[PDB]
Amino acid sequence: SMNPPPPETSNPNKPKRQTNQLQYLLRVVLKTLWKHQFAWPFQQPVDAVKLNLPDYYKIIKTPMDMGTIKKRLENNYYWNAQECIQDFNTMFTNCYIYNKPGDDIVLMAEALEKLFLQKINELPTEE
Ligand SMILES: CCN1C(=O)c2cccc3c(S(=O)(=O)N4CCC[C@H](N)C4)ccc1c23
Repeated sequence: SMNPPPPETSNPNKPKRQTNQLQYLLRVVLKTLWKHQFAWPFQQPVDAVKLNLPDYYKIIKTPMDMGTIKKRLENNYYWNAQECIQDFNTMFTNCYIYNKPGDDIVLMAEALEKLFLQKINELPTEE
């Protein structure tokens, strides 16, 4: 078995911006979700070897996780909040693709995604 390289968290040639909305996504949205009792499976890339999910990266070709998102935010990786929101949506969608309704992991994602949508319903003003 073999895990792939994890998603990049630094890229000097990518254009970057420190937006009020991006700061909010790190200080409030990510840090709040991070402390949820159901966040731990999402705090790092899937270790398919450890978890004995040898088919995970046969199915999931755009992996994402909150640890990667947290690093990108702290390293000022994004140009705008929509880029970061899209990473969150990739993380949730990957879980719904690989797993099935009713699985414990899907219940955890469903709960986190509802909280996620509550927190981003209102972002601070692009002053
Ligand atoms: C979110 C990424 N991701 C998956 O797609 C996925 C599929 C099956 C298990 C599993 C685990 S686990 O084995 O540690 N465990 C966590 C909580 C209780 C669940 N029954 C499974 C951690 C993170 C995972 C998975």
